[PDB]
Amino acid sequence: EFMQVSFAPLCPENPLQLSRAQQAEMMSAGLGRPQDSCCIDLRWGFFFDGTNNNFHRDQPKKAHSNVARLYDIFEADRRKPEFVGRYAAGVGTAFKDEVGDQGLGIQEKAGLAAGWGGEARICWALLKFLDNLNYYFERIDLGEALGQKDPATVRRMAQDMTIPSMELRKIAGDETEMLRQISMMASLQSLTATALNLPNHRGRRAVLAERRAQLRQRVQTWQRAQPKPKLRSIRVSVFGFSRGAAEARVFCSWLKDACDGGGGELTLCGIPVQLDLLGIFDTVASVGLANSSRLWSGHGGYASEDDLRIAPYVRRCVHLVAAHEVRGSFPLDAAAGVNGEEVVYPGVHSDVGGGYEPGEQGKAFIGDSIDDSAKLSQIALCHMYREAMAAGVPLNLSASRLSKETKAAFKVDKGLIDAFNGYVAATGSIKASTTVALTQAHYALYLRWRRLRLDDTAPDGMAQQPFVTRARTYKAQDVTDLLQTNAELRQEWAALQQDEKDAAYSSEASVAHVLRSTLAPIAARDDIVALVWGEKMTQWREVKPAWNDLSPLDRRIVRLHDDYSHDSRAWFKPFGAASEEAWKRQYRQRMNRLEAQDNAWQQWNRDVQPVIDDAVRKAQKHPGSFQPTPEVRPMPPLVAGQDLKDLKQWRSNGGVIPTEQDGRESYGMFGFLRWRTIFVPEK
Repeated sequence: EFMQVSFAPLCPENPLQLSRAQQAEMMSAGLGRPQDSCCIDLRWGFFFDGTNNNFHRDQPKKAHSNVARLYDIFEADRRKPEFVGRYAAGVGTAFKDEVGDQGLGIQEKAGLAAGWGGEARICWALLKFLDNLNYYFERIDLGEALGQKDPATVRRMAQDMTIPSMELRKIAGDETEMLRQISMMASLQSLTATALNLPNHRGRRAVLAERRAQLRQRVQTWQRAQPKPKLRSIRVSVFGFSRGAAEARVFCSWLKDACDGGGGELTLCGIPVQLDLLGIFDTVASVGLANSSRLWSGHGGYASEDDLRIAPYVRRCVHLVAAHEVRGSFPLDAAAGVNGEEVVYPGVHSDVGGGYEPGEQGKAFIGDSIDDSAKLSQIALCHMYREAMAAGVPLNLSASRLSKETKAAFKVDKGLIDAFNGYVAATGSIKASTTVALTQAHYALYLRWRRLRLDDTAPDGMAQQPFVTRARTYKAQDVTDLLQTNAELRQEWAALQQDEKDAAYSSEASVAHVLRSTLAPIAARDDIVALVWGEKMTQWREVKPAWNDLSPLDRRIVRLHDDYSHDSRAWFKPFGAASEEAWKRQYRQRMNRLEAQDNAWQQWNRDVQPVIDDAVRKAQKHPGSFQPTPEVRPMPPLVAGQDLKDLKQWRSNGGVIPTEQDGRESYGMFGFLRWRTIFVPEK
């Protein structure tokens, strides 16, 4: 039983069409068998969205993820209560009636920065697991039938919902986030005192055991009253993206807590439970601040190494991973130990899990029109759809309840199919056998694309390409992201070419200056700067051969990166404003303040000017008075420096808000000239 590694297969001409083998698998899964016989199989899907992915918030802009899209088409038919799908919002977004996560304020920042709220979402889905069986019998969830609101129940189950707001403030702070990145990058134990905030394992099990006892009495009552049809089995499938894939894995490990009292094969109220498919997109944990180990590795809180291991009763795991994701905040957690496939896909994190809005960064165009069907992540979506159908998951694209918009989310433009398959064909000779080697080989080709597009005065520069022209028509901030990030890559390379001349660390190294300038908590700790510097130079030497490879790149590879894949380092601004809307709000607030401060000074000037003129005319009339100057009211503070320049421009141009120019991960520590960090399971 093992995870076979490969690159993405060619996308079929109809990506929703099952292969002959997959159509056989679907039939043997039981989907389609009848209730005419004595028995029934319940089929339950659990869908955990990724960081800052929220289905109802993001579907209107067609930016809902591949997890949300598959959930949307899971059967929700009042005539089929045996099929139940449940959706957990991504961390950093609202999940309020479910767990009490408001998705604003410090709760939002802690969820985005550190995965806070993931434990609570797993606990909620474990309650839903019990609710699903009550719903079969009674058409109402069990907590609702008991008058028990889910947030209060989850708070008895989940440590993260008890963390005090002042502690959440610490977890989310800017400087704390710099320290987490340094700890991740340099394998450094925390320099500051931190809290572990481990899961409330005992409370979670205790709550599930009492909830399960309430469930068992009802199930036994209804089975006695009406034993037909017999409940033959419960078939579970679990899907996740990003931190939702870390949650999905830990949910599979903790599913034992919701099933009948331990001892052999999983059952619920005597009914066999089987886990037919774990379908996960690019697993990223990066949770918490520390754990009980020497190396935190992003494996804090619920996301321990032990529980991230694919649970042994997972019958099939399909893990689609992003070949070209390289952000330091998004290390990959590889999956092994069960039957299935780990398949490397082109693009960055949300080119595989979904979630870009069509048109962002000038991608997902058909001619000059924005079109969701041309989004790269549509290919991986259909791959997971075919695997879910083959595993017996009751996704129903034909259901009459479905919206036009819901069904259009599974459309795939033939131009994207051709560009995707051209990429696969151009790289078919690579043939690496592990996920680390396969991703590094495809990232090496990406680096050669970046070098091709590096000189933004030249015809082959990124700035001169059609996708940047399209980005300009879509959103000014996207162009700034793209081109500022290319400028930062020129700086990254120049700093490394300078610093590689001397293998020994110096305080005057270029990269050292970058680190001190961008990482305030360690700017006075030259020894820590030296440690980060040493790892950065090691990473450069790893990728230098690819970056320096000036052999022509296959045209098919260039086209995919120009027109389909996104640049996730470019837009990700953990040290900028919380969002573009927040950036704009803060600029308007700053200008409003500067206007008030200037209107206060100008009004002082007009009150004082007559007094100063009057003292002049008098000294002219009596040049001998020692006319000492008159005292006036205290002068309000002067708008000066950059503040005055911005205010002047703001008045002149009528209120144009400049785009946000920086805020990305430091290129002195992460940047493009590195390999993505990938944790490969213990064996």
